[PDB]
Amino acid sequence: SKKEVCSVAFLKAVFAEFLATLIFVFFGLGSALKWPSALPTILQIALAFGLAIGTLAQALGPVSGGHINPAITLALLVGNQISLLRAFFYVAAQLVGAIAGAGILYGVAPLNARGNLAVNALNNNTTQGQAMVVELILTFQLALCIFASTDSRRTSPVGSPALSIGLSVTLGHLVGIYFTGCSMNPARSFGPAVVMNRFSPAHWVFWVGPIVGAVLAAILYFYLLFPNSLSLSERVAIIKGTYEP
Amino acid sequence: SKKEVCSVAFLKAVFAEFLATLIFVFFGLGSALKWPSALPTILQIALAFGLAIGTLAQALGPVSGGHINPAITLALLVGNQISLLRAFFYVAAQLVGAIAGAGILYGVAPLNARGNLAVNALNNNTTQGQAMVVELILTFQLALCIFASTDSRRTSPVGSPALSIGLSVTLGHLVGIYFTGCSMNPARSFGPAVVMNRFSPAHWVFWVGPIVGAVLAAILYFYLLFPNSLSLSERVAIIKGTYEP
Amino acid sequence: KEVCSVAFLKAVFAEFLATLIFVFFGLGSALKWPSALPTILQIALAFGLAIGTLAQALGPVSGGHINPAITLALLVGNQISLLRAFFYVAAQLVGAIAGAGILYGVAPLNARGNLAVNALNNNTTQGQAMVVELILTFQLALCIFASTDSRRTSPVGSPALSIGLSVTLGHLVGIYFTGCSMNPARSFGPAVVMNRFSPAHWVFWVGPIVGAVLAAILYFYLLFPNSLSLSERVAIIKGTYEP
Amino acid sequence: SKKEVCSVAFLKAVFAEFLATLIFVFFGLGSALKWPSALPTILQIALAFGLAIGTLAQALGPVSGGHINPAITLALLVGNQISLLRAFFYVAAQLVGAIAGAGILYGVAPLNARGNLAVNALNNNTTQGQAMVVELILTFQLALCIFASTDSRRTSPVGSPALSIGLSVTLGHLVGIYFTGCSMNPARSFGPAVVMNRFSPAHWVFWVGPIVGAVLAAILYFYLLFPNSLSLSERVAIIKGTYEP
Ligand SMILES: CCCCCCCCCCCCCC(=O)OC[C@@H](COP(=O)(O)OC[C@@H](N)C(=O)O)OC(=O)CCCCC
Repeated sequence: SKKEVCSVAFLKAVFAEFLATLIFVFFGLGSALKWPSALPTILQIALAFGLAIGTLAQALGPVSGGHINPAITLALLVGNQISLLRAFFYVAAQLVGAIAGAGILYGVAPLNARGNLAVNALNNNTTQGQAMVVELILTFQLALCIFASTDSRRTSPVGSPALSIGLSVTLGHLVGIYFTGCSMNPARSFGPAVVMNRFSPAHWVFWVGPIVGAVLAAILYFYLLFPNSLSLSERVAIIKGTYEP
Repeated sequence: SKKEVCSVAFLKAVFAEFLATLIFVFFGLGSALKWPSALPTILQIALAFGLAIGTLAQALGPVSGGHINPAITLALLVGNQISLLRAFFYVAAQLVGAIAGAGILYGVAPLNARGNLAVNALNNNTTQGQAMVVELILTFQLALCIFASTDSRRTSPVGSPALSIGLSVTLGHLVGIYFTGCSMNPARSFGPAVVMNRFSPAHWVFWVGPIVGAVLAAILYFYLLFPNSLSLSERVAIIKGTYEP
Repeated sequence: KEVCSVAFLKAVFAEFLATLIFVFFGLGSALKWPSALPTILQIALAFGLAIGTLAQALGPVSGGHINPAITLALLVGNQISLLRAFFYVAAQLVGAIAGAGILYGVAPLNARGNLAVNALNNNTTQGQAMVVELILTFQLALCIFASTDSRRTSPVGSPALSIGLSVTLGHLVGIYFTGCSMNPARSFGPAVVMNRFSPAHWVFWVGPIVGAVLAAILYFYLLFPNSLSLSERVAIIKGTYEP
Repeated sequence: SKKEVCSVAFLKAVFAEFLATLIFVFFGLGSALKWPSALPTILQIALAFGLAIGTLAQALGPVSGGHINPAITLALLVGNQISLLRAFFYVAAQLVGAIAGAGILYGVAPLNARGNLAVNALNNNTTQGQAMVVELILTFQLALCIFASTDSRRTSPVGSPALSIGLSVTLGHLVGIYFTGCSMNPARSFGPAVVMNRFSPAHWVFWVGPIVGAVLAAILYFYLLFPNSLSLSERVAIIKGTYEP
């Protein structure tokens, strides 16, 4: 744990997530601004967020896990895949990341296109609870795809974990956008909300629905469909980050 | 088979065939809703349906084979690929899943969006028989792609079965939406048709079209082009669930 | 020899069958549906995805040419035999006719129009069009040849999807000039089905074939040649090369 | 090095780079013309430019490395793993094919759609600095993904390096077009310019932004994240072109 956190490997892994979430938020928000020029369409926006995740999973996945999402990091914590300290620093990183990325976009978009910087937001004729359950489901399917696409034990041809995973997030947007703007990711939500100093009463849903959805997926997969056999000592070791590097 | 049906893995498989179809119908109908906000276009809808199955195939395929469609399950039966009891259970789980999927969406979509909850629906301009033959074609190429994509034997690079298969679905909507709203799957149709007690006519088309095209592709793939060498009796054994290779 | 084989007979039926479905999907996806006129990207992905799928699905039976221009190219590149090429191109053409027909008999009157036949940009001359078609079919073919080279050591990802998106790419430019053929069978099929042969039709044979053949010679002779010996190359053509 | 510059393969590679850039400029420019017949939309264009690279990468990458972009060539020079001279002819070949490809479209494009020939051009609401940061960031993610997808030491599944790389350029277009019309490639910007005699006052952006972001991605990836054991001065044998005989 002191050994874990005090790796260059770890320092790198923490940096990869910051920079990944930075780049991810830049691109995702940037693609959804109401460019007067040409106003982004549902499909355009959904493939933009997804290709962002596919591209960063591919490019930086090797360095950290390519989590780029506090809900999937907390989930992976629940599923006994990472140490407590990895989860914590990752979430920080993703949140700091999300804010810097939103930061740079604010900085470079014309007055014209800045709008409210693509903050998530309800349909208005959509209720909070609804929002809440839609987001649970959007995130649930993503996590599942994620756990399945990176399981070292998987026997069937995996294809491209990166593109399956990114296109899974475009699928999420293809419905999510109509309910909430589509969060699926507490950091994607936090970022614009900070930077701009815009927080809606519903903002909590963008934290709750994603995390609960991911964690439900983590409990289903890792402990119901494909549990492994380790000792409580080894389980403990994971959480205390002692099990191994 | 007593030992087959009662096994824990089977109980997972049936759960997964249920879980998927539900999630698939959720995203499927949900992306197809006449959102006043921005009407889904046709590429929009097709990509959402394709990436749901692709996603789902990646995620729960290693659990059940991830049929997520009666036509295909039925066709793997006929092709001597699965046991009669995995076939009945798979179909039942699918039909119920689709119902719950239409069910959660119904309760989640705003009244302005709900509409007829994306039920299939032959175009006034087209004969049933007309409809019947395109849903035949549409599920024929899906079936072929699936079998080809998921065969043990195949020596040529398969790439991504899940993404290949997913985009097979998408392709099918690019033509299919124009005649029937693209069925290619008895449960996707039966689902919404149930949550709304408004089945409509030609619905049979949505059963026999897909199932026939599926079955035809089994015939050709498994008995015409790439037959197996299973014993005359070995076949009965896969029918009963006692086969062991 | 070949022909007289259940292997070669299955192949050819594969090419017939694949072209059918390919043509059905391509054309019906390009018809003028009044509820929603098929857009350019929409159309490009229907053609692209059809080939992606058919090659994934039927590719192991035949090699999935689904294109007389490719087949001839392979011949020229010494990758297939003379009879192989004869019978396939044969099959593709009739398979395409078949596919246009099934669609013609199935599309609603208000949709049928055209029937998605290839057709020149009006402000485009046949020579202009000839070069574009050349080019469109050139990139596609070397996508094919590189993606099905057994000597390839670089990870090939998905040859099927790479090749399908290759088609898609051709449409995104090509549709604006010629409606994008890239495939004489594709253009031949609806034309037979609805008489109406264009005065530019030759473009739709010559352009795609020349461009593919150019790519065949580039890749198999200039880029990635084999050792195959004079007499052993001729056995390639006579459909008796083992090795 | 006369060792490699005089090789028949160097020859083939220098030439493929020419051929690939040519075809890539033909297609990207060609897709993005206004075309009154049907104005190309943003995603339409994002996909065209992307599938062009993913295609050409697949086709011609084993011949040359398929850089098709002076910014990524120079970055590969910066991060080591190509020689100075390979870099010179590659960048020379890219600029000539770009011009070569822009010319052939000019020759082929009908009057009412030619324009312009799809030159890059700042948003008038966009600051040259602003546009530069954006281009920096756009090529940075692309260059990062390229390096990650072509690293021989990579262990986790790479999926399709060609289609990832391809979808990465598509990603960068879905934001970049609204800003600079999306360069990410000095050669794409240079080609049409030469042919139309249009060097916008902000031309510098299309080179320096893309080349910085690239080099930056190459420094991080090669020298910080995934450093190679060797070192030392067999690095100058890299530069000199005489390494690993
Ligand atoms: C609307 C427009 C949107 C466009 C969507 C575009 C998305 C298209 C998706 C294409 C991605 C295809 C990915 C794709 O084709 O990936 C294919 C796999 C090949 O698997 P494998 O046998 O090498 O790995 C071992 C395997 N048995 C296992 O199980 O691990 O990629 C790899 O992992 C390596 C590639 C090397 C090839 C020699």
